[PDB]
Amino acid sequence: MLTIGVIGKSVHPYWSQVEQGVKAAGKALGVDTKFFVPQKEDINAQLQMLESFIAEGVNGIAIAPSDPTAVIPTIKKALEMGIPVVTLDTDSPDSGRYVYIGTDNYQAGYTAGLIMKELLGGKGKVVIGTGSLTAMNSLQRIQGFKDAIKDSEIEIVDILNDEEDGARAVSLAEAALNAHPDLDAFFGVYAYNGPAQALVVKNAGKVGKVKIVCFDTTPDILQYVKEGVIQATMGQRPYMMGYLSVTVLYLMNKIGVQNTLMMLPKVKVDGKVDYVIDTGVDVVTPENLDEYLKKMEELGIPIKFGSHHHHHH
Ligand SMILES: OC[C@H]1O[C@@H](O)[C@H](O)[C@@H](O)[C@@H]1O
Repeated sequence: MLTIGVIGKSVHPYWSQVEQGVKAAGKALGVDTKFFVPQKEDINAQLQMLESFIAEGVNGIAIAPSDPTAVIPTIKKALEMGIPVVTLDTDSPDSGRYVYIGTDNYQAGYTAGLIMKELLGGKGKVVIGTGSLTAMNSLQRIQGFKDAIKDSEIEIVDILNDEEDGARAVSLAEAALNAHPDLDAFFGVYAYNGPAQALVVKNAGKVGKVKIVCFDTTPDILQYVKEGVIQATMGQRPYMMGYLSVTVLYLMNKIGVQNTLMMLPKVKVDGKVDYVIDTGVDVVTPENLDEYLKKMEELGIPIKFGSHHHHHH
């Protein structure tokens, strides 16, 4: 059979959720799969694995580039070798990759900022925590958030980059609350940030006093949402990113690139035709959590939190 390789950005449970989609699609379509993440943000590790996949003669590659520019030459080389390439989770739109499969990161951040604006009444101080200052998804989320709060009196008083290191996400957030005792809110951009901010807020006895709006729906985040430490999180569909990345690359092998692209959503921004699978976003709050868990279970998306139903056939 064919082999399809997938490269993500860090060891976080988020990437395990992606990997479970990769595995599921591998079984469903009968294709071997390979998955790699470095421990934290590490463009050279990604680049090295990319080169390995090409040298192994894989039939397709999906990559979540920590730096959109740095990966362009190696993606070009894969394409020259006849290896189709797609991105997932975060993009490199000038690379030659055929499809981006992931969240509308700009719109998700914009939604987060509208939520923050309402939560704070259009006023107060926010600290941002993120794990990249180069990955487009982070840049887009932060820009969306800023654009959405622009008209209000809200001020961003720090943007802190942990480079996808959870210990560092914790220490930076802790330092921020100590530096800013009048902090009104944290915004968490990557999966590490919400729960790190939640831990710090809870440790400081500021639950509900310092609001948290964040990203993702890993079990640690969901538990803080349940407890009311996190008021809202922008849930992605990592399982679907992994699953549909394998599916697209599989099709590009079986029916070809052109035929596959004709099946997908086509977009055209600034006159440039491109192909994008929006895996969607779910705003998750304490008030809609049970409904969220219901939604994911019925969508067939595994969530290792809360109750589960089994139908006996
Ligand atoms: O930090 C863990 C992960 O957080 C997610 O929110 C992002 O989409 C990923 O790009 C990142 O690697």
